[PDB]
Amino acid sequence: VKVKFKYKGEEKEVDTSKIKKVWRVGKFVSFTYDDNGKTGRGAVSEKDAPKELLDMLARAEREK
Amino acid sequence: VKVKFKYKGEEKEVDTSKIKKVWRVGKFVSFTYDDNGKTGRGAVSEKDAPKELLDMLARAERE
DNA sequence: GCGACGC
DNA sequence: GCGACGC
DNA sequence: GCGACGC
DNA sequence: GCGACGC
Repeated sequence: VKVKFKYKGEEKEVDTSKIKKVWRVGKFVSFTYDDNGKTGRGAVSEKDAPKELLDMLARAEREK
Repeated sequence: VKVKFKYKGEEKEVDTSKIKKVWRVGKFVSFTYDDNGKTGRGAVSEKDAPKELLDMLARAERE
């Protein structure tokens, strides 16, 4: 599963398996990911978020 | 529990796990914290402080 | 003023 | 030693 | 504001 | 070391 979002006008795509941290900011889902070793930031609206990312977020909010 | 504060125009947030000294100034809670490598300073009105910070304050004052 | 980093 | 958080 | 790597 | 995702 890949998340597609544009960040800084450029469109990006990220495999959910590389997502490291996930959190909610209003109506969007914010996250960090492992981009070939280095860590990047990405975000996507909650409505456009793959279900797998939403599961990740729910899991993150429950453990704290 | 994180502490939200505004410092030098910037809204910031810090975990209480990283807050060190805490003291009261009139009606606000002042504190220092680990800002990886250096100690930062933050402050929030008591009315807006989370319980955990106020608890740390009570502890500091009782010492 | 109240309490307590970076110059 | 002195300037730079909420009220 | 909201939460938490790119200049 | 400070600050630049949707509404």
